[PDB]
Amino acid sequence: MKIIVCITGASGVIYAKRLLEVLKDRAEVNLIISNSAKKIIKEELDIDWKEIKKLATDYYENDDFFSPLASGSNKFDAVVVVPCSMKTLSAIANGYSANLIVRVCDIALKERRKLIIMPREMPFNSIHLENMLKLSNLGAIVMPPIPAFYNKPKNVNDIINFVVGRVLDILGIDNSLFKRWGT
Amino acid sequence: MKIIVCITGASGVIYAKRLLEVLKDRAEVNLIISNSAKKIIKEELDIDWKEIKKLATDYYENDDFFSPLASGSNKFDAVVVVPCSMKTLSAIANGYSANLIVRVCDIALKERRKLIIMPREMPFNSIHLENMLKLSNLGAIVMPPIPAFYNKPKNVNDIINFVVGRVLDILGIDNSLFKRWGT
Amino acid sequence: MKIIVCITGASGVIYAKRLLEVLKDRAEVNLIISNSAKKIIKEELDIDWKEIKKLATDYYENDDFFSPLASGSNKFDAVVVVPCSMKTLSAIANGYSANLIVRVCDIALKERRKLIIMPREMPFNSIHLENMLKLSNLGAIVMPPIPAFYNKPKNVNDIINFVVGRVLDILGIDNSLFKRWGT
Amino acid sequence: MKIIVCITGASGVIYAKRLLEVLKDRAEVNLIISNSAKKIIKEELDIDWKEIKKLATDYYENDDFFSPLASGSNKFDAVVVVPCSMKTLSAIANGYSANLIVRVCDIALKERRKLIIMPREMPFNSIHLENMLKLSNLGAIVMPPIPAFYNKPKNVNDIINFVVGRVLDILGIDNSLFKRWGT
Amino acid sequence: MKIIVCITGASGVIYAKRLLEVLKDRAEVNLIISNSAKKIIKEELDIDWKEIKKLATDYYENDDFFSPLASGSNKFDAVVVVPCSMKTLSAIANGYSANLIVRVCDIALKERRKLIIMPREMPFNSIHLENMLKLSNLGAIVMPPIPAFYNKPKNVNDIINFVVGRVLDILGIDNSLFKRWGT
Amino acid sequence: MKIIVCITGASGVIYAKRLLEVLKDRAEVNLIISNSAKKIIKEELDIDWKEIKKLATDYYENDDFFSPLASGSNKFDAVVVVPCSMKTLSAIANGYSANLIVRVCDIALKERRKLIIMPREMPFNSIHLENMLKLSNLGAIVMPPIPAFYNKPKNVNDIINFVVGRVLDILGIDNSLFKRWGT
Amino acid sequence: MKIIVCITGASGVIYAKRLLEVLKDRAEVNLIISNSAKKIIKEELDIDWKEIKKLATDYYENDDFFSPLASGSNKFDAVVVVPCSMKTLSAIANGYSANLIVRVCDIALKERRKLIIMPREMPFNSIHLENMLKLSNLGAIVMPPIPAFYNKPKNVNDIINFVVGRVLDILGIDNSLFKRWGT
Amino acid sequence: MKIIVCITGASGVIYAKRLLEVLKDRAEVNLIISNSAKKIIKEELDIDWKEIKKLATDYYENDDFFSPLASGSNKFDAVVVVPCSMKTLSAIANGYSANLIVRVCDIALKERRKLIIMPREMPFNSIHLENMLKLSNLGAIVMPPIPAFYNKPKNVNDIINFVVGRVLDILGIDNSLFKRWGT
Amino acid sequence: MKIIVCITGASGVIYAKRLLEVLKDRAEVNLIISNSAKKIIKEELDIDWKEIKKLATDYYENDDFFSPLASGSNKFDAVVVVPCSMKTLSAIANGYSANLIVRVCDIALKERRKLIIMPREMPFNSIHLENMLKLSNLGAIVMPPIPAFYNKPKNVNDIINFVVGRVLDILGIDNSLFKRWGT
Ligand SMILES: Cc1cc2nc3c(=O)[nH]c(=O)nc-3n(C[C@H](O)[C@H](O)[C@H](O)COP(=O)(O)O)c2cc1C
Ligand SMILES: Cc1cc2nc3c(=O)[nH]c(=O)nc-3n(C[C@H](O)[C@H](O)[C@H](O)COP(=O)(O)O)c2cc1C
Ligand SMILES: Cc1cc2nc3c(=O)[nH]c(=O)nc-3n(C[C@H](O)[C@H](O)[C@H](O)COP(=O)(O)O)c2cc1C
Ligand SMILES: Cc1cc2nc3c(=O)[nH]c(=O)nc-3n(C[C@H](O)[C@H](O)[C@H](O)COP(=O)(O)O)c2cc1C
Ligand SMILES: Cc1cc2nc3c(=O)[nH]c(=O)nc-3n(C[C@H](O)[C@H](O)[C@H](O)COP(=O)(O)O)c2cc1C
Ligand SMILES: Cc1cc2nc3c(=O)[nH]c(=O)nc-3n(C[C@H](O)[C@H](O)[C@H](O)COP(=O)(O)O)c2cc1C
Ligand SMILES: Cc1cc2nc3c(=O)[nH]c(=O)nc-3n(C[C@H](O)[C@H](O)[C@H](O)COP(=O)(O)O)c2cc1C
Ligand SMILES: Cc1cc2nc3c(=O)[nH]c(=O)nc-3n(C[C@H](O)[C@H](O)[C@H](O)COP(=O)(O)O)c2cc1C
Ligand SMILES: Cc1cc2nc3c(=O)[nH]c(=O)nc-3n(C[C@H](O)[C@H](O)[C@H](O)COP(=O)(O)O)c2cc1C
Repeated sequence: MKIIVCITGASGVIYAKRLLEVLKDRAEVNLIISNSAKKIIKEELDIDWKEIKKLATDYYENDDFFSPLASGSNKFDAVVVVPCSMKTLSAIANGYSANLIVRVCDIALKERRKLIIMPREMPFNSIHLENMLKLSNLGAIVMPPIPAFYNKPKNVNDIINFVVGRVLDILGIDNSLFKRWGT
Repeated sequence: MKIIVCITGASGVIYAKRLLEVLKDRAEVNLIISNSAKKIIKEELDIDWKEIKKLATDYYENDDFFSPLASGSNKFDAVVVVPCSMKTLSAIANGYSANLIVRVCDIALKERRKLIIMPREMPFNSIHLENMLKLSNLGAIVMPPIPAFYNKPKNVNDIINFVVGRVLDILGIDNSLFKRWGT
Repeated sequence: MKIIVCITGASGVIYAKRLLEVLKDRAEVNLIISNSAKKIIKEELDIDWKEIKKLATDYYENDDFFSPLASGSNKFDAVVVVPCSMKTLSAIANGYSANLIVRVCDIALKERRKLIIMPREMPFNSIHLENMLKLSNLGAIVMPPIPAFYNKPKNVNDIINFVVGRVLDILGIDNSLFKRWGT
Repeated sequence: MKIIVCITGASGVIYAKRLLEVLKDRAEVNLIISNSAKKIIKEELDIDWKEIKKLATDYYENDDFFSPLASGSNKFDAVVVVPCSMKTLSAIANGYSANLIVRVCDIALKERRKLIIMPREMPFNSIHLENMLKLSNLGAIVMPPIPAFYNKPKNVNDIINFVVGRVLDILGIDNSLFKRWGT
Repeated sequence: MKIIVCITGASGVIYAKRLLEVLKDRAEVNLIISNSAKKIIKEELDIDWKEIKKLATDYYENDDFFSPLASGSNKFDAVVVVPCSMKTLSAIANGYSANLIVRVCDIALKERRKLIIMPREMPFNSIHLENMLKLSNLGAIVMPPIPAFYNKPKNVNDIINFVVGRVLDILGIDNSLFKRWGT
Repeated sequence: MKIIVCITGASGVIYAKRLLEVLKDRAEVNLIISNSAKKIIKEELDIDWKEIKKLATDYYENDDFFSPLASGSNKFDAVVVVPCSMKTLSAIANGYSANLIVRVCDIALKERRKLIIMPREMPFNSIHLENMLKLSNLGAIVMPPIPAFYNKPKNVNDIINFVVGRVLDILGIDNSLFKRWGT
Repeated sequence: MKIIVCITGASGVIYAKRLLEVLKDRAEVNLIISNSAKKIIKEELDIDWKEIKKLATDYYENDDFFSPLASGSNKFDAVVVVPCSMKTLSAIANGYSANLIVRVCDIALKERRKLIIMPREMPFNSIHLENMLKLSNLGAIVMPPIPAFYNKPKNVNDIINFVVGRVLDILGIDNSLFKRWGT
Repeated sequence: MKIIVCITGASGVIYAKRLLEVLKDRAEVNLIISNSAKKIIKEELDIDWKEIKKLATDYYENDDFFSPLASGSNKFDAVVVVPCSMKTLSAIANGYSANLIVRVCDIALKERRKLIIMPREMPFNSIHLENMLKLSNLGAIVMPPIPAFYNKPKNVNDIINFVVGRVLDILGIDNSLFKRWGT
Repeated sequence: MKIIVCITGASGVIYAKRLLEVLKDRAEVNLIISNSAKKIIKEELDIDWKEIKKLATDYYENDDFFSPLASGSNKFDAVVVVPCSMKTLSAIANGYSANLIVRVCDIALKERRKLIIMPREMPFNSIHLENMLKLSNLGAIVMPPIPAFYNKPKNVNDIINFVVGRVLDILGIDNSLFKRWGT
């Protein structure tokens, strides 16, 4: 399974870090990190962004349009935008593929490949909601990171693993990352 | 400030508990708890629902339409639906005021009083998103509990206090519940 | 009163200069100037852009996302985009917060803070008009600089002071910058 | 070139006066002045409205439906509504041809003749914007008088000549009324 | 508090009379009465319309566009159209400010001032309902005079005072004009 | 059968004259003639408008809102607007009942009585077509006078009788005014 | 000027006959006649359809897709569908180019050439009106044959010449076929 | 894999010929050729249409509704309409299953089977674009034959093989028909 | 004839090269090449981008907003975006004039000058199709490079000359670049 993981400049890049490590030995992972996300990884995770780069089977710069990912002639199974900034949510919904992340999302939509986006914002305004609705109407899986608590998390890590486990659920990847509802 | 806190049957009732206690001595709080939320409080917080009832200046049953809240002739400043189930999100968006919670939301909209809803679901489908968009277009503040991490939470409690602090921000209530972006 | 003044690359930056000086001692003013507007200030006002920078209580670069303004956790009262380019009008209407100006407009909309935009173009096409209509429908005050003449302006300065006085009117700031209709 | 100039009751009738005199010897000009505009000409230009009447090759009263203009069987090249009141903008957008001005605009639309409207209002509300969008979508040129300043106006007259020069530009009439962008 | 009371030609002008007298010493009231409403006041209240004129701090004729109210440069707090004819409901919804009443409603919408309309008709058709929906979507308070009976009215006067008390409620004016729901 | 015949200022008032005389002894006919139609009757039929007035069982001035027709409490079976000007088509579609004709059309729609309109214009623009579509969607019978020729008309009179016969067909009135398709 | 005249199966083919003869020596006319129109020409004009065929510079069968007209690579100035059946109005509006007539209309729309349609039906339903509105919105000239009477027609021929003269007006062809409004 | 290949009357039937031969020994292919496409195969490929018929595992006439394909009770995996005429694009988008091709497309949509359409036209008008948008919104893969050149085609054959290879890509059929982007 | 040729980063820049050379001595050509297109010219045409620069009467950098083209006060006859990337298609449709190419397209739309766009993508998704539909609805000529084969191309060059000949057709430029349908 070939999964494109796209990190954009919004709070909660810890979700992307955890997803990348639970995917390490279970899927071919291509990684793209926007310039804004590089600064957020540094600020929120107190590690340099290149530390995230090594958890993927391949990495491409967000401005490297000569990447093989930038064409529908090349194939992949799924895209995960985690977290998804409001800027990138807008670009995906309107087709403004000015970087590699939005280009591979636009490719996923035209080639009918699975597209998961995790918009992180609070509150949402009507522009965010309409951009999400449009993409959901086109078959994208709109999945803002909204933890539940029926698994009774004991720490931050339990919350992160719930969100990531649900992402793997949507990807069709079996996991036991969280205590499910039936316990 | 008179605030109506409405707890519906969705995961994350811990947000409602924390909001009620930080509001205890700062606002007149009226509380409504749906039957489904009573079971979720018991399951997720391992306390009986009547323990939540005592944190409010007033309580009304979700089926008590003779409550003073059930009429626009009586006044309040804000409604907070936390967490907001998809069922109640649907009812508010379509005006199906079959219980007291949806009735006071419908009152808030016709009387132009502040309405905050916190829909808790993951992923969202297009029905959820359109119901949220409609309500946001009418002036409701659509605020799913989506924690950020730039405050670097050290525990579950730091995550809950971020979400609740943002709710107080929207209510216009000064608080220091979380480390803000400028630190 | 904390007002964010955003200057974008469209003709009529003299409006922004006049607004900044009548606001100098009456409000806490944060200023953002886009790169395009820096060139227009130089071309139309024959002064370097840093001369405008000093009229504000604070300045932030349009690419400084680490500015405190870039988060809803921090507070302000109003945003004024003067003048508003068609590019920035598009970005605000579609949520493409790729710079600090659009990000604080998007924040204003989600946090329900006052947003004033002054699109400067002639003629308008249907894309401009639909972008303005959408934002007006969301509660933004869409205010292209369209001077009136019932005050009988004697010079360019009287025209600029009419437009700026109307902006202060919308902000709720008492002023006598122009001869009102009742004279 | 036969141009219908329609003056309605909104501020800025000086634009109509200047347009009429630069058109004097370059086009066959038919003029209509609404009753409200007659009062505004008097108040803003301190001249009687009949002084404007003499600058046209023909004049018709706004209630003279027996005018030849009131039928599509008769021909013209363009209509200019300057300035355009919000009332007349509404009437044109909804087809309420209760006077000669709106009737010749409705004729222009059905006969596919050029229609220019210059709505003068500040701010615009959503009703104005939707009425303009509808007309722009039908091929009308929606042109609120929004002066630019890259020509560095030295006086009110330079501002008026910029707006009027742009109107002549849209009409296809060569002019040197303003210093263009390339200088 | 400066309130514009606008009486249009629909049945139920008794509501406007009662509102004007309960507002007499509690707000600065400007009054406009349409020609049709003058005849309805005479027919339904068996008093000459000038008897209503004296209950206001100021009066303006519906055709007096030189009134200070006819410009956004002048300020007011709220407009109440009571009762609102279907003709005037249409004009407000479509922006056809052909008289002073609709002009001050259009001003209220562009200046974001409170607008209350009380359309009186039975039944409503789809044109009425869409005109009301549009205005409600723009933030107007659409308030047809629909008395309730939980206050157990003993006479016509109790019904009129309920409707008027609710109008004062929306205006933010404290009153005891009716027995509220909580009794 | 009580039929309201409304003549508005558009070409083809001969249709209204012929309809009124074929209805003379077969239905109770109430007649309203707009001021514009009075001039068109004079110009196109070379007879004074009062000659048309005598063919009806009752006549009311277009500004006589005290007419019994102006209330839904009074009853009628059908309204025929023949011919229908574009101005009146607009007013009916938008609910702008500023005269008795549009008021009785609006009454017909709310009371669910039969409404026939015969818009006379050529070509139609998109505003006309949308106004007709809206009214047709509400159940009005939109019937521009478009003669057919399968009856092989020998003179103008045969064309007028075809159009009028079709109107009687829609009214449910048996007639032999034209040679039907089956001959 | 190269004009495509398309006759479809609706009443009023006399309009097409008259248009073809007034165009004989003033434009290059290509003619297409549908099978249904061939029967209507015979029934309504009591002449064989081949009599109409000779009035054109070229004729093509409605099923001859190898005609040069059937490609946008070949050029023409205008299409006139007279009369336009409801079936063909539907096909044009929905793009169902199953014959040569609809194909050249679809070509006219993609190549931005003038398209005139004359739908003949009475009354219209909402399907007709929406099909006309869509085409008018795309720039087609929607022109049902609706004669006026201000020219005071003395016979059927005067009515036919009014309609045809208006068609030539829209085509930009000078004519004196009817007494215009200014007489 | 059972694939229905449908050839309609538009230029570029060479794409259908090439697709049929690369599919010969890799899938069960059912073929339908419209009458118009039979003429285009003859004109553009200078071979009789029956030469194309032999490349399929089964053939059915476009009017043979007794074909097993004409019912959803029978199964297939994918439909490819190559090339897709504007007429057939319209019929599919509107559900006008008047032949076997459109019927199996309508079946594919109701049974949720893969539907690929390749509309061939240049330019497109708004009717084409809306018909494509509607079908794309329903899950059809809208794929006009638009060759790329990053594979550096050396001849017409390289262009045809790129388009066909992309079709096989969408079908999930591995192929090396073109030099992919990563070379 | 002044034509703006805009090359954006999509496959098929050979179309732009061929169009520029057939336009060399027949029109005043202004050229803009985006940074992405510069790389694609190098990769697909194996020539440096400056080789394309010399075929135009003028060249401007895509970031040179001080170019005379960047203002509506300066005039041109037509814009051709060939090829049009999905990113630039999005920007034009939404008005995001962040570079000179989109700015001159936005100018073309407001000044009602001819705009031709040639989006190159396969397949299209619903975002592409809606962006094209919107622009086509505004009067842009949406012309993806979709070659036909009725001219029986013998080589790649014949395909390129068909597409370019059709572009000249839309521009109103006589050419014999391809064998037309009538041969
Ligand atoms: C510390 C920080 C946190 C941010 N958090 C968010 C966020 O949570 N949601 C959001 O939409 N934007 C957020 N932003 C702003 C975005 O980073 C900004 O819009 C940026 O342009 C996104 O670009 P990208 O999608 O290419 O990463 C944040 C910015 C900073 C500096
Ligand atoms: C343990 C549990 C957790 C649930 N969590 C959610 C949830 O997170 N979001 C949601 O929409 N519904 C959730 N539901 C289902 C809702 O409770 C259900 O739709 C209910 O009818 C809501 O009614 P109420 O809004 O009146 O409380 C949950 C149900 C259970 C038993
Ligand atoms: C001298 C000059 C004047 C301009 N005037 C306008 C204008 O009046 N309206 C507009 O929409 N764009 C105008 N532009 C183009 C914008 O500056 C351009 O779209 C830019 O990208 C806007 O970016 P910004 O909003 O970040 O400032 C002008 C450009 C120049 C060089
Ligand atoms: C002094 C004065 C200035 C006005 N200015 C405007 C204006 O700038 N914009 C506007 O929409 N209406 C304005 N109005 C109100 C309009 O004149 C009013 O709506 C009138 O009915 C327009 O009618 P008309 O379009 O037939 O001229 C103004 C009125 C007055 C008395
Ligand atoms: C006695 C009487 C009662 C009326 N009642 C109503 C009414 O209740 N609702 C309504 O929409 N129109 C009613 N009308 C008709 C309106 O007065 C008419 O449409 C008028 O043009 C409204 O104009 P205005 O809004 O400027 O007052 C009534 C008319 C009369 C004579
Ligand atoms: C001689 C003459 C003929 C007219 N013919 C038409 C017409 O055929 N269609 C139309 O919409 N307006 C026509 N008009 C204009 C209308 O009369 C005008 O819009 C008027 O305001 C209609 O008002 P009413 O509907 O109250 O009669 C004509 C005007 C004149 C003077
Ligand atoms: C005598 C006769 C008259 C007709 N008149 C009309 C008409 O006036 N309007 C219409 O829409 N259809 C009319 N029809 C039906 C159309 O001819 C029918 O829908 C036909 O399929 C149109 O096909 P065409 O557009 O290819 O000519 C008439 C049919 C007949 C036999
Ligand atoms: C030589 C020729 C080429 C054609 N090319 C096209 C084309 O490229 N696109 C199109 O929409 N129609 C084209 N047509 C017209 C269609 O064949 C026509 O609309 C036909 O009815 C389609 O029917 P079908 O889809 O059942 O094959 C062409 C016609 C001919 C004769
Ligand atoms: C080799 C190559 C080929 C590309 N082909 C296309 C294409 O055919 N269609 C498309 O939409 N984008 C294509 N792209 C991606 C665009 O270049 C990218 O979205 C870019 O940002 C467009 O920017 P521009 O419009 O300013 O040139 C291609 C990229 C590369 C590297």
